[PDB]
Amino acid sequence: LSLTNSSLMPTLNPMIQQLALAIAASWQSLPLKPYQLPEDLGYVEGRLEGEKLVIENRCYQTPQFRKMHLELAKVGKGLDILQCVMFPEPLYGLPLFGCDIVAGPGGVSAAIADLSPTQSDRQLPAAYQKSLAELGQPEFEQQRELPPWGEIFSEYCLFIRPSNVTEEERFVQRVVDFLQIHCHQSIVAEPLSEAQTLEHRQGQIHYCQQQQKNDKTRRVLEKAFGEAWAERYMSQVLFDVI
Ligand SMILES: C=CC1=C(C)/C(=C/c2[nH]c(/C=C3N=C(/C=C4\NC(=O)C(C)=C4C=C)C(C)=C\3CCC(=O)O)c(CCC(=O)O)c2C)NC1=O
Repeated sequence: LSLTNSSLMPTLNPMIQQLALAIAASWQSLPLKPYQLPEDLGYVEGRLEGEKLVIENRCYQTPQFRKMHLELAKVGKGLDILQCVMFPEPLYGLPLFGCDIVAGPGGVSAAIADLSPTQSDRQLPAAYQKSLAELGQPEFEQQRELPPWGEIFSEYCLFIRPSNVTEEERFVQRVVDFLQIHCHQSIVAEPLSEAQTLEHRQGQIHYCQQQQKNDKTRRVLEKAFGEAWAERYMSQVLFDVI
């Protein structure tokens, strides 16, 4: 988690670097243990007929979070990516923290962050609704509309092209705020009933199945590794259906 031994970090877009540091800082004092990905994956690289894709995978778990996954990636010299999902243990009924950042030489093209629901009513728990409302509406100049599979995201989801450094920093601060809320709620959550645990598990499964519809990720993986590898990666490493 120190990221001090990351080979990608020094070379990534500055907003991605700050967000990776913020996520690692939020996690570093939790009761973590490593989470072994399929084939105990860590670093991976591949190329076919075009650019090389390199990915650093870090993955942890705690009693409240089944899987805490931070990926950093680069395609060639032209494209940097940060992905993070905290998959909740359904027993505690927490939402799914996620973010995705994509940047080119011209700057960040896409910045997405959310606390996504797992309840059948598609609502965040009441305490999250209350704390999120208290943050107020952030202003961003270049909003982007989610694709249809993005129905899984909450009404608090951010999806923008940052317009300037002020917006990059506002976005990172909102992600910090989401993580502060989420980590706090993880302390004040208890084991749920078996029926409720089941309901939350179903919400998480749905989230993973919808994330697998994102062809933006799939094409990048396929161009470097091919169709079969990408399908394994997306279904077994990124968005495993529990
Ligand atoms: C190896 C990993 C990985 C790759 C290759 C990847 C690529 C990637 N994700 C993107 C978009 C996106 N990414 C997401 C969201 C997410 N995506 C997620 O993995 C998570 C957890 C969320 C949300 C919490 C959304 C909503 C888009 C826009 C999709 C679209 O425009 O169709 C884009 C398009 C950027 C743009 O339109 O400006 C690329 C190239 N993202 C990655 O994470």
